[PDB]
Amino acid sequence: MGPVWRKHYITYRINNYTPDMNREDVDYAIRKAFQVWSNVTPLKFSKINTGMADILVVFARGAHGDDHAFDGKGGILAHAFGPGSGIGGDAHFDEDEFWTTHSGGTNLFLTAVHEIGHSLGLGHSSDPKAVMFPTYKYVDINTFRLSADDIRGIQSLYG
Ligand SMILES: NC(=O)[C@H](CCC(=O)O)NC(=O)[C@H](CCC(=O)O)NC(=O)CCc1cc(-c2ccc(-c3cccc(Cl)c3)cc2)no1
Ligand SMILES: [Ca+2]
Ligand SMILES: [Ca+2]
Ligand SMILES: [Ca+2]
Ligand SMILES: [Zn+2]
Ligand SMILES: [Zn+2]
Repeated sequence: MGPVWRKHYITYRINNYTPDMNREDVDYAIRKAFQVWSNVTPLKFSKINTGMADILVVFARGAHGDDHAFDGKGGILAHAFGPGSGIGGDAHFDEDEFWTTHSGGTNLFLTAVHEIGHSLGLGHSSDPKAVMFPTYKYVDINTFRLSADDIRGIQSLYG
């Protein structure tokens, strides 16, 4: 078992907003992505605008201040740090992607589900059905379900 948050109340903050989407659509996608994980664990997530936010959500491009530089449009879509203080837990999204509420460009919701999985301590899954599989693929939000493997993984960390 890798690092996990040692509390069940976890805050997040949206540092900045991609211009690709309306602001309310970014809020909604991120909120719904957290809800995917709280639906199957004892964890609760609250959005705050300053202060001690555990998970900082950031949109940035190329070299952006950590050791995980982005690569322009395509390739790496986002990355996130596992539980820990400071940069720990933070989720970074490559602004060179075109973020969407839908199937065009890169769907922010699904990518956020994957990245939050990392922010909570999950590694990649070798199961192609799992949201933690390494490669992105689109599916409608209304049809999306965590896989049994994703649920096994997150419940092994938090119950
Ligand atoms: N196919 C690709 O490789 C794409 C885009 C290609 C491009 O335009 O160059 N890039 C990415 O995928 C990069 C790859 C980084 C690397 O090269 O290793 N991945 C990263 O950046 C990881 C981020 C990521 C992965 C996912 C994901 C979404 C849905 C499912 C899902 C599971 C089951 C059923 C269904 Cl329908 C969907 C699984 C994973 N969201 O954000
Ligand atoms: Ca943090
Ligand atoms: Ca990229
Ligand atoms: Ca963009
Ligand atoms: Zn980063
Ligand atoms: Zn990943």
